[PDB]
Amino acid sequence: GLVPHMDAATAVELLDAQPQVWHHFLGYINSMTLQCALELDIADVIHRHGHPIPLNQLAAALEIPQTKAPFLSRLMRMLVHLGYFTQVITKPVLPSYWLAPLSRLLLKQNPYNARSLTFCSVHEHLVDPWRQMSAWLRTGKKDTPNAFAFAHEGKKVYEVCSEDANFSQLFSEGMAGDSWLFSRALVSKCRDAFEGLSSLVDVGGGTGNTSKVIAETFPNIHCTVFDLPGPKQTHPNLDYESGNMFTDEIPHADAVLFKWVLCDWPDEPVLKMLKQCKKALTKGKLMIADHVLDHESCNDSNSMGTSLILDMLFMSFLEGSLRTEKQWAKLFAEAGFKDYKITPVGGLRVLIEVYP
Amino acid sequence: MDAATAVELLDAQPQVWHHFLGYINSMTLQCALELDIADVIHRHGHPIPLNQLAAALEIPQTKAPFLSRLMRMLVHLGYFTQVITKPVLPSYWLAPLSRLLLKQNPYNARSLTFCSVHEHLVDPWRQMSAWLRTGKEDGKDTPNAFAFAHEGKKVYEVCSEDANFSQLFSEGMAGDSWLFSRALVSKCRDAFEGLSSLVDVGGGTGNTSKVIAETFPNIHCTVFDLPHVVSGPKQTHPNLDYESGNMFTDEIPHADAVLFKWVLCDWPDEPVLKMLKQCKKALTKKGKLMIADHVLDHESCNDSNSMGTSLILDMLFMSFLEGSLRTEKQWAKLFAEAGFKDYKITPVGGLRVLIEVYP
Ligand SMILES: COc1cc(/C=C/CO)ccc1O
Ligand SMILES: COc1cc(/C=C/CO)ccc1O
Repeated sequence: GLVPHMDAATAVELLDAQPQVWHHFLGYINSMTLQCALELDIADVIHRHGHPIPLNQLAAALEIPQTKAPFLSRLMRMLVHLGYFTQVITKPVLPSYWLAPLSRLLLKQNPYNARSLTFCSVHEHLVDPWRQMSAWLRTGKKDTPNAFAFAHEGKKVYEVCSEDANFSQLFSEGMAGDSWLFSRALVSKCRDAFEGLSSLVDVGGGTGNTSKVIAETFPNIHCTVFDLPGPKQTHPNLDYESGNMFTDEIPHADAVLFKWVLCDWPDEPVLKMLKQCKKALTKGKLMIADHVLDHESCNDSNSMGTSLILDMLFMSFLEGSLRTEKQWAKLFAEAGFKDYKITPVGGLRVLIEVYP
Repeated sequence: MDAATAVELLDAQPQVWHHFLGYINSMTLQCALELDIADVIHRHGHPIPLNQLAAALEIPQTKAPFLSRLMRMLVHLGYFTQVITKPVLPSYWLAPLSRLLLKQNPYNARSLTFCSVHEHLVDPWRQMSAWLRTGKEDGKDTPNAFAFAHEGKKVYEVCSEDANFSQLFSEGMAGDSWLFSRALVSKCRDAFEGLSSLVDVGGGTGNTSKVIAETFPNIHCTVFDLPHVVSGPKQTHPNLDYESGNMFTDEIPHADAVLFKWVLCDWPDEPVLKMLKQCKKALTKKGKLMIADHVLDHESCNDSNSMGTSLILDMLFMSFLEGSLRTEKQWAKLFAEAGFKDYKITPVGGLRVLIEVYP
């Protein structure tokens, strides 16, 4: 507890390095300010106004008392920096706010909005286990598959979802929203990968957002969503079968699609399932719509940072990871597949076609 | 919606993901500190293989693959490096940023990190929207979300109840002052010319005043802070001493210069103005006011990265303190209302500047 040389140049360098560290450890402030913006329906209230909205009118619409309007102003300034909104001053300080392009992803009226995924991701269920991550890392085989289970009395995310209907709904809605956008990019960027197919099984396809878009875009593909037992998407060439992809036989088709599924699981069950696909597809192909971590299409620093953040998220609450091409290729080889082709799609993700 | 628009939106989505997953940065860095990774690697003295690192951290070899993934994250963040040994089994070393993580360095950021990610500071954010919607007519309002989420208790009261949390905060401030003061006396040497005395209001355990006193032998430095803050180990020097009191309600010691380093940002305009008026009167009984703090819109912190961090601090302070990061306009207004006649801003670093304010 008692009190403990450096030249000025070094002191200044280190002083100027500190804010990078502050920015990292205060990262949760981004999470929480964005959540507030969603709780308050800020984007929707601004959109509804129809043109830039003055701070006082924004506060009134948000049921924020005028005494607290200066705090709202500061929250808005944060959200403007993050890229969601713009601000201007038309009175010679009352700003007026409008929408920036990134706010398209916040608007309730857009079926691709990220609201539910945001609420899910910042939920106590997903944040809290991180305070036991170090203890979990230090636990030998009191062990659990991940930090999430470690902090939930041994319960994996599937079990917690069955107990927490709200949390479960958020997760489901978040996946559906992503599928809305991803599928549309997929059928455009990878049109060639669907040519010549007459059937496809969408493993883990849920309410059918991915298959709906595939069926609409390629009218000769009979799509079957295969998943564990709201209303599901309707289309004449879209149907549904129930089953466990690990223990039940996957429906036969010209292509087996895994969209954001294999990343949830470790090598041993994935390999076992891939081998079963190998036996079944012999002759069709595997279609994996997921992350290839080191791929050229997502190798910029910002993209890599977000990929690694996802790898950490997945490490904490799922049983998988974001695999590199080398890791994928090793799984394909051991599963008996002979060839593969990667086509970039977007959103940190690609299509891998795998041939048996 | 056409394909081009769908792809554009798909490629924009990870920006939002990165925002809402910001707490992952907070928690992975906290893990690195809990596990003492920087010091373990430093003690090893050369790059350390993954298996040896797991052993050194008391992580079972069975969980080494998870450690590898945590390290990959931390390497991206810039704390560590992976030293390539072959054209698998990664070896890890230290990056320059890790200097701020090492326990042996008096300027390390460990305590501030632990303080900042603590439940006390994170949890009130889950009530921020409710607090923003609370009016002053139900008896439920509080000065900030922190108090709203702590049964009305401000951070000062929670610190008085939570000795560990309090110690983290104080150590955090001291570490920053160690660096900031050394930058201050170099980049703003002329600001100290001609002074015979200085009072460091909120100067804590004396890291700022110690450096001033050593660098400028004519300046008698007095740290003025709360009794409990100045009753323990602190910097000592023959021209440095400590006086105790409350800056809001007790008379601030007389000096040629009154210094506020990262203090006025904690408080709103009404008490700050009152205090500045008291200083104006004292400094013309001419002395000067010295404010070492953020000027939000200063050129030295205008880059996107710096502004992002400044706004994050502005949010942090909104949640648990009663202040903000002021713009030049806001500062200038305070100085005018307090009766000062001139000012000069000189950049120091760490998002902050020195404002000299003259009566
Ligand atoms: C629950 O939060 C998230 C989950 C995923 C999961 C993708 C595939 O299982 C991706 C991003 C998130 O923010
Ligand atoms: C408790 O966490 C923090 C507090 C401050 C306070 C500075 C002046 O009062 C600055 C940065 C932090 O991370």
